[PDB]
Amino acid sequence: STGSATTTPIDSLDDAYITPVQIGTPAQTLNLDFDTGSSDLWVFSSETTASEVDGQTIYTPSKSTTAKLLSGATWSISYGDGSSSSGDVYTDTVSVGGLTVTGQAVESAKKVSSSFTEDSTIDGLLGLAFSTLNTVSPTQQKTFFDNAKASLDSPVFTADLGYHAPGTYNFGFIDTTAYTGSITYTAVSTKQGFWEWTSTGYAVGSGTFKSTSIDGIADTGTTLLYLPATVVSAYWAQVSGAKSSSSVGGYVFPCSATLPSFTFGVGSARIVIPGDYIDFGPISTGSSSCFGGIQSSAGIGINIFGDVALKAAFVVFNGATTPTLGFASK
Ligand SMILES: O=C(CCC1CCCC1)N1CCNCC1
Ligand SMILES: O=C(CCC1CCCC1)N1CCNCC1
Repeated sequence: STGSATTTPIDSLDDAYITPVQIGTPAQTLNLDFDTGSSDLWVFSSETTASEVDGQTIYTPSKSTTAKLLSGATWSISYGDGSSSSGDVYTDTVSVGGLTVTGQAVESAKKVSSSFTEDSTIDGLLGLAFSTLNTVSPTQQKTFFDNAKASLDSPVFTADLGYHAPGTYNFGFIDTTAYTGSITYTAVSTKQGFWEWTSTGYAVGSGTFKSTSIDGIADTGTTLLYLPATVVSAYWAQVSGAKSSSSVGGYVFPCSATLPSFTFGVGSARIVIPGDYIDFGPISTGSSSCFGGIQSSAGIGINIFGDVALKAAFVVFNGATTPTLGFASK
């Protein structure tokens, strides 16, 4: 089997992307944030505290003839931006882009933190990291990809995110028309539960490539690119007036600037992030100070190849017995 679904940015600056997911019988379609950096499929629901729902579409398990309460199971997840969500668990039929999994754990939120209530366009998350990170207790549950894997034509999914435009998540096949050149594959460590890999270095604009190992995660659920402070300083030094602001929590730059590109290495291959992908717009409405898309990871503990980086590539998440990642230009 295979599946293919379009993923759409929530706003004009790609602050997050959403993909329609069918849950239950008859289907209830929710728009979920596909997150290769976590491993829970959780949704706003009829069980979510009413004051914490503000425009999201909810899953109502009582209206699904295939829903079954997973007795005694609870979940709780805290994310690195200070947000959180928790609740109970159903199993139900879940389909993405024509690919169907029966008995998928659907984690129904009883509580969500403000950043989730405030994101009216995101009805939940669909985790695509390794199932060892799934938070369901006392019986850990498998991700949608883990459940689908054996049925897929090939045990892979691909992320093809667009810059200020829709893109595609495919399951079970590699669309050879969706990229240019060749896909370069690189080793993955699953030891921390992530699609963790080591970039071979970077370049700023037309500058020379610096060969240096940068360990980080491929995280569709992260919007920006988080790299070591040395690398980030070298990038922003090429933008007149750019500075790290203590009030903003990171690098800002004059909105009048033209940003240089940023290149990262995948083995001997190179992925070029155009400068415009690094512009996240005014810090507040009407400001001439703009949010940078490359930020320091120093306070995170790991580097994060988020959407800023991934949207410059066609990315293969190869879930074979020994997982690997593939990157191609497009
Ligand atoms: O990219 C982030 C926060 C990333 C943080 C960096 C380190 C910890 C997490 N998003 C996506 C958009 N919704 C809010 C959360
Ligand atoms: O903060 C995290 C980790 C989430 C934890 C790991 C699994 C359980 C919770 N991020 C940033 C946002 N994208 C996903 C990765």
